[PDB]
Amino acid sequence: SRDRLYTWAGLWRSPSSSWEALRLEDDQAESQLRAPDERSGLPYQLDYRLRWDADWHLREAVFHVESETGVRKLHLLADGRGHWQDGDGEALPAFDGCLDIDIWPSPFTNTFPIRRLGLADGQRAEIRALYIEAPALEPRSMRQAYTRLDASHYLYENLEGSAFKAVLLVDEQGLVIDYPGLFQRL
Amino acid sequence: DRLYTWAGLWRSPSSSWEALRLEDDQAESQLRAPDERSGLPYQLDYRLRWDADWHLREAVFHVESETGVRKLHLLADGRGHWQDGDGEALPAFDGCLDIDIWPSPFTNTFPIRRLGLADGQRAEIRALYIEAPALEPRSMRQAYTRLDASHYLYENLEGSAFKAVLLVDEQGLVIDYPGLFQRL
Repeated sequence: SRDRLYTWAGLWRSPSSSWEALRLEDDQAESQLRAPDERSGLPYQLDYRLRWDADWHLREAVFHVESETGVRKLHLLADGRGHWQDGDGEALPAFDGCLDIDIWPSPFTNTFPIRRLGLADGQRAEIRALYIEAPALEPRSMRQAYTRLDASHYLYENLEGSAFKAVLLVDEQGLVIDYPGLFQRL
Repeated sequence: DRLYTWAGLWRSPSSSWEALRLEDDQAESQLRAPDERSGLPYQLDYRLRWDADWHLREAVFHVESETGVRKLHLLADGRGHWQDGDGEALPAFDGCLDIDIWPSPFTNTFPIRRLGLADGQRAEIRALYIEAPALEPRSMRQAYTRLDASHYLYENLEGSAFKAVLLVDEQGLVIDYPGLFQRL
């Protein structure tokens, strides 16, 4: 009654991408990510917080996305041993075996397998990642591989059929500097 | 606590999304859009307040982008005399009665509601044009023509010759800005 909402979408288009600002503590991160919906062409903002254990196993994830379609939330709990549940404590068996989350579009999440696995040069690991693509935030299990090439370079590969592969340049804490052609640290 | 910022290198076509809350004498809006040079997103929050004649009296802007936070606070007397939030006079904007914000069709409402044009009637205005994300205002010559109650011809008078026909609702709020904005 006090006010009335009016919403406008632009019809003009310009090329655009993501911008993410993250704050990192020892056992948790909080981030604000802004990016275009790649189907609709309209912007969204994703706010999220991740919390992990001493061994860099994910224990909690909270997401809040705002877009033209409305506000969507997601709350996930993980036991650090591959068992997931929602914020209501309902088990999510479809994610069994996932130890790490991978959020698109964010190169933050590549840090988890790096820090968790502690790979040596030349060592390869195949993982089951819980892949969550903004803005829809509908998680699904995804097979991935990481190979340590040297201290600052990791070979990332999709294992589900795309054959996508990339070499990540990371810093001494395992944070991505360059995700070549996809993300740059500012 | 360590701060980390990443820019995307991938590109996808994008545009503005604006959600505005309107009251009798003021509006507060949240506008998200891409920077048209950098490819990176920004968010503009703004609030406008006007008198009963639809003359702008105050405007406050807050933009967040990869370049940082930028703020702008304008005061107008409704008679074409402007000041910043600290009271310092802004002679460069002398004679402006209306603000025009890009990218927003909201601000087309001001001349429509203020001018009281008859059907077929054209008026030139001096608009204070404020383009996000930089928010560096400048006076600009524009013209409005009432075609009928629900259609106004907009003209840029600075030399582009850009013209548009705006479809508006019963309160002068833009429904269609053809090829630029659509009401959802």
